[PDB]
Amino acid sequence: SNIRIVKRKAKGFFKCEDLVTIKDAVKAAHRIMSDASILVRSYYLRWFQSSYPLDSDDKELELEHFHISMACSIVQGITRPPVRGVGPEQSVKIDVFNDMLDEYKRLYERAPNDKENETDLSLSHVLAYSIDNLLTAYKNNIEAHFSKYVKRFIRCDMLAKGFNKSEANRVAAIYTNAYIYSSLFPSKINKGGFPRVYDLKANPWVYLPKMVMINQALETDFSSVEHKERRLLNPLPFYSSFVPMHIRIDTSGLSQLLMTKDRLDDFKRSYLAEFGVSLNIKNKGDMLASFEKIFGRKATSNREAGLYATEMWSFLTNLKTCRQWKELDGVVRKNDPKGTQWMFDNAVVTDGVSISFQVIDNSMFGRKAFSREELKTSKLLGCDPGKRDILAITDGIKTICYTKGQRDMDTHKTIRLRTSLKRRRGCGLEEYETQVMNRFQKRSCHPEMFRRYACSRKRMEHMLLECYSHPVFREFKFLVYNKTKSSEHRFMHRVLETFKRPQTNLSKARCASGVMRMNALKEVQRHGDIIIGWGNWIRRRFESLFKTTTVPEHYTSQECPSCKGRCLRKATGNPIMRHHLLRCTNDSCCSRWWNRNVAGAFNILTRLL
DNA sequence: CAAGCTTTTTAAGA
DNA sequence: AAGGCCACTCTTAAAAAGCTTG
RNA sequence: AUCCGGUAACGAAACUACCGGAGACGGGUUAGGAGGUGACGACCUCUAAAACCUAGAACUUAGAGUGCAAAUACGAGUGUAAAAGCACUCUAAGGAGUGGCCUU
Ligand SMILES: [Zn+2]
Repeated sequence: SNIRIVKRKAKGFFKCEDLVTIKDAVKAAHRIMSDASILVRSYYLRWFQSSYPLDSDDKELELEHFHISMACSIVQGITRPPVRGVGPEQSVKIDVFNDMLDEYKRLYERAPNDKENETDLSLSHVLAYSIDNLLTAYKNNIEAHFSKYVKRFIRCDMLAKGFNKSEANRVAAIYTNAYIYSSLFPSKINKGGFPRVYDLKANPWVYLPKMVMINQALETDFSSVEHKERRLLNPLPFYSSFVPMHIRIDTSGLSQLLMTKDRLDDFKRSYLAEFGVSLNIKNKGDMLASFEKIFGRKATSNREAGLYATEMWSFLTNLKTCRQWKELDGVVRKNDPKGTQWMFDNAVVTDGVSISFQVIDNSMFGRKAFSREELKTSKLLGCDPGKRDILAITDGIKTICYTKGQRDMDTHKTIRLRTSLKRRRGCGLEEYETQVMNRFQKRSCHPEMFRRYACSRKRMEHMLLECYSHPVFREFKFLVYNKTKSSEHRFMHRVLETFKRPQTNLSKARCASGVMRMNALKEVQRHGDIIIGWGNWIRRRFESLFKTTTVPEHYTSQECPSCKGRCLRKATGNPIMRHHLLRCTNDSCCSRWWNRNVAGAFNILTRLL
């Protein structure tokens, strides 16, 4: 793709006349999608328990756009089947709507009322992306995580039968690879004979019921197995968060959310005065007609049509008058090899606090359509990634680590947890959220169990949504974006300064080799003149300043800097098994004590040299 | 009771 | 609660329900 | 209550201790720096900040500039006369997010 974003704050971009609508739209969109996703998930379970396994001439259920859209209509209180016209295929849609509506009645333990969920926002286009994004989540989850279900039912079966844990993984690993070329898998789909991996991409819906079946077995069938080995997966994703999610607003979405006939006529009057061309727009329905109908003639180029959207954005928003216009007015960054010129793409993603402007190359702007020797001179460093010590970088004589605690302090994790708990406690949800919803597992695939979670939440949905609608939760989301870059960038500057100057001490370290000693003395004045040797495994934001290379990680944690043999082992003989403390097993060592980061980082640098 | 107009929302579109 | 991966980045003609006029 | 660095123990660890700095999301209010006599301290004034309250702004990394806050000695013994930190501009280096899932 050729799309980039400029994430900033939403203040001032939307006029005060429409700021209330945008924030309310975000709340409404989250409520509709969050409830609709649960209804869709429950509806799928209804089908699974009522029609799985299928008959010889029955089709495996495939979710589409209209399934989720109907769920949104049901959540909004719509009882009339939202189907256009009468026909064979349209008849199927009407029947599907009735099935979902009946399930909605069963899901909640009281009679639905129409005038308890009514809304006055035209979120039809805004909700479309959440429908597509949710639908894509189902496909992504099936394709990228189905193998995990395969490697878990077999593992649980082996454990349930008393076999050793080590052998269970052996059987599961071999079985999964073999099936790439026993009832957990569907019949081979591709008639061309390609491996099963191609079939998974060809049709994800066929494999979706298989995951649901596996989850049911984990909850009840494998009772004897320890719970730690039966962590439930989520075959059917749904929006479980209560903090409002970011909505996507396009030219069509913005056009119908913040316009009326009185305002629409103003746009025509303003457009006529500035451009002198009358627009063939009669009402809010014909507003989004094609360029040919609006002007009566085809645009000279796609750019001309795109510019029409930009002008409409200007009338509805402060795109050309707000602070953020500095970064959107054809800004060309200094060091782009191609000299790309970036301009607003007529698309914005926002949640009422943070705003994400879409910016694309000027050449491609318009309406869219459906579809080696540097090692000698550079200074070399070794790096060993992790998850507690995120990065451990050493020059062979000294080491610096980017500990997870450093990022937490930079991102103010303790305060964010402190503030979030206080708001939850203040609203009285602490005695309910931690006590009730924690027991009923939301991942449960049993309709009875999942229904209990759904209705239990519904009794406190109003309180829960309002508590998390506070801007503090969304403001923290921007802080982590802001401070996370600061923490990483700040460490990058430290990396240069530490190794920028020749080492002033060369005696305290003993085991350093001659080649490594020479490297440490090099003087470097630029970020790009330092090469860091990374492992096979944050690096994306390090390559912008520091050149990088890959070093094998084979036995890096066992080999000793002092010896060709792996004489290192975890510390022993002390009251507590200290986490990363390492000690040699023999006296033939220039150094006895070692740390995992120092020892691991040293080996990576040594292999590079 | 008849007709015009507006506005959500559908639905195809590779 | 936090780090990694995968997918996506949507435009337009119209059906039908609701409202106004006498 | 957390991060970095150093001291010892033949490159040292969230129960080994000691030594020196950092910092506390955005807004209301506390205690600390600075000034009538660039004396002390009594009061007054600029600044600023956590306990508590709160629907709430902000792309990031190093530096360089500008601009701060105002009212002891004579005489024919005795009177009286720049710091913490805040904001703006630069150079040069970066500069795509949303949603779901997995894992701990
Ligand atoms: Zn050794």
